[PDB]
This record gives sequence, C-alpha cells and structure tokens, in this order.
Amino acid sequence: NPFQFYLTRVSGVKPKYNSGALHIKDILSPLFGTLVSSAQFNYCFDVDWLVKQYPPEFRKKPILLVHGDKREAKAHLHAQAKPYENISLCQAKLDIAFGTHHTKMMLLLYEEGLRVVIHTSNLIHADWHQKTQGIWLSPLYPRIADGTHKSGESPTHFKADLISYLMAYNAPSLKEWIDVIHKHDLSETNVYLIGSTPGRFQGSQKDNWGHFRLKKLLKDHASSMPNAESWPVVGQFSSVGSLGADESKWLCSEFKESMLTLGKESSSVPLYLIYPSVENVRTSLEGYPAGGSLPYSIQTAEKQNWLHSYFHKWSAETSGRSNAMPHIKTYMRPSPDFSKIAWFLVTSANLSKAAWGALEKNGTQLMIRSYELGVLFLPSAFGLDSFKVKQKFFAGPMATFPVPYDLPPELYGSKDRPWIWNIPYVKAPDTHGNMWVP
Ligand SMILES: O=C(O)c1c[nH]c2c(Br)cccc2c1=O
Repeated sequence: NPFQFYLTRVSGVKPKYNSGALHIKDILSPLFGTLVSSAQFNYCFDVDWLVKQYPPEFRKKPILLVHGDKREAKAHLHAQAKPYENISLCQAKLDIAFGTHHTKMMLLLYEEGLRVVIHTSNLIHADWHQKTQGIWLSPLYPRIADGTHKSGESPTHFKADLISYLMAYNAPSLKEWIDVIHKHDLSETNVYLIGSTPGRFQGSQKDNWGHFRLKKLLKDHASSMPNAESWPVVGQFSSVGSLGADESKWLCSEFKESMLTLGKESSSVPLYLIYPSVENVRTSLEGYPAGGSLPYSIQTAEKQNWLHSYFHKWSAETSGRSNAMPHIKTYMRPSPDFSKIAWFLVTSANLSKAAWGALEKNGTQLMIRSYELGVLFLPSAFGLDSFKVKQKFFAGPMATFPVPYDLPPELYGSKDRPWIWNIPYVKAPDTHGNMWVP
C-alpha cells in the first residue's frame, strides 16, 4: 500500500482488526527511528500519560507541546509539564473569538531523518483506547546534505505548504522546526496538505486555507467525469457547529459547493453526513461516556433540525469498528455505486464554520476561527484516475483505498436521534450498565 493511512488500535476487537493498526507507542517506537526531538500539536494533553508513551530511552529528549489554552486552562497545562525539564510549551495565538487549536500533528526529528504524523487523536488515554481514529504517516524524510542546494519539494507542494502552515503561528519555537524542515528532503510525499489557520483571508490568500484550499486543489488536480452530479459527497465527523437556519445559509451554499468541485470547468449531488446516533453511542464499547467526545449541544441542535435529515448512522463492519465511536473526521467523493472514490480527506476539522471557514464581506473574505490540519489523497498524485474502494479495511493490486467505515451509509431510522451530549438518556442503559445524566 502506498497510502500509509492507519487506524489506531482498539482495545476489545479481535486481533484481525488490530493487525494493521497503530498505537502511539508503535509510532514513537525506536523501530520508526532514533528520536532526537519532537513537537506534539494537539488540543487536549495528559502530560504524564504522554511521556510514558515514549520509549524509556527517549523520555528525556526535548518535547514541544503546541496548544491553544488560555488563562486557567493554560496554567493547568504548564503545571502538568513543570515536573518534566525537557518539555517546552508553545501557545498558539487565537485572536478571533471562539477559536480553538484542533490540529493533531507530530513532528519527529531522528538521527536518521524526519517524520511527520498527521492524525485525529488527543494526547489522552481514552482517545487511543476504544475510538475510531485516523493516522497518516509520512515517509522517513532524509536530511539534505550540507552544501547541497535542492528544494526537497514534492509534486504536491507538501514541504512549502507545511512550512506555510507553521509560519502562520508566528512563534519562535516553531521557527526552529521550520528550519529543520527546510533541511530535509520531502520530495517523496504524495498527499496534499489542507490546513486551517485563524484569520480573515482575501485576495491571493483566500485559497490558502479551509474549504477554499480544498476547492482550489480539486479544481487544479482532479478531473471531472461524465455524470459527476451523480457522485455523492460524504462527510463524517464527531461534532457539528451552528450551521444556520437552513441548508442554504452555509452547508449547501459554500461548503457543499467547495466539496463538489472537480476539474477546471463550471445542485442535485447527494450529501451524506455520518454522525453517531444515540443508539450507536449507547451500545458502544465505551458506553454513554463515548458521548463525552461527541460535543453536540442541545442549544445548537434545536436551531437546525433541518440538518438531521442528512444524518446516517456510524457503521464500520469493514474495519470491525461499528462499536468504536468515531473521533476521526473524513470527507470523500464516492461514485454513485460507492465502488470508487474521486478523493479522500482525513482531518481534524469537524462540520463547522469555525474549522472550514465562512465567507464574509460580500464573498471576498474567508474567515476562519481555528487551527485544523488534514491530508488529501488525490488519484492524480498516484498516477490514477480514481481509487477503488478496499472491500475489507484490513484485507487485500494494493492500489485500493482503505475506507474505514461501511458504504453505502445507512440513514437514521425514524426512532433514531443524533447524539446530543448535554441532555439525559435514562430510557435504556449502556454497555456498562449506566445511564447518561449530564
Ligand atoms: O478537537 C478535538 O479533539 C476536540 C475538541 N473539543 C472537544 C470538546 Br469542546 C468536547 C469533547 C471533545 C472534544 C474534542 O475531542
């Protein structure tokens, strides 16, 4: 397989569903390289747990935690890290209201080279225990010889784009990592970076981030096919923002319009949204506590009941993960019979204006509140016209893409309700015998 897309290990499924999965201990293992220094970009951190995931011989190597916490949350994080002399912190600036630092990324500097990991898990025990999470593993990037002048750039522009993303933080600790990346050869990378950074982007910068970045990539590096209007759009996420009073406000006006783009030329495209139902959560491996990581509030949901008619249950027999609640977020473009896909994106971005951006100032400015990061798999980057969908995620011409959940997606039944985390569920107990009383 050339894609290097993995799921995290799930405690409680049979070994056959964990064979090709990765735990954080595997990612940080000496088998992957001899660690010199690392940066951990994330949202939530359990520092005691995190240090224990590094191999004993690597636990005093420098670690940088890149986070978005302010005030008391910021002090708690500093207090967590203070016992560890080798840990530095970098507070990502969040100058727009209600923004968050959601990007999940590891920069791993070895003696042998550099690795980049873009993933979907927080750095806490429960995110790696019984959830469905995604990981993209870069190749080992070798150092460019001192005195040798080459770009080290890939056909997907990954090196320039990763540096651009880091430069947006305007942070001294990340300028060091930028200089590290400059010195390595990233030319083997076959994925495109899609990031969000907070700001108001106009003119040349409008295409740099969020759903306009996605649109630009699909315009330039994907091809439109006959009957493209029949190829659905699938979005799969663990949280929903306030999208407005009807679908025309954002979801189907600008978001879907970016996601529908294919090729350079100029809607009834079906849109499937996958989001766990209450029953999905109740019968999950974790039980109702899995809903602690699906933070859809009743306040938001009651303003957009129109949205729930797009919702499809979580189902993942293909990877043995129907009862491992999703914290991965994915977006893709399958064929009408779901046997191939025009592209696939794995990201930290949920279905929200905060993450993807919303147009302002008469359509001339893209406003983004949050930091997010994902990678886009395009067939053209692999010498292909489309990807065949892998029938079983862990089974087996290794040019078929491992989609981690079942297709086609199954619509909510009439008795189903979207998981809403701040209301009680006292009708039926979960897999541990408990109810949900927020
Ligand atoms: O980006 C992330 O990983 C997350 C961000 N916010 C969350 C909230 Br608010 C409540 C529960 C879980 C998460 C979460 O997982």
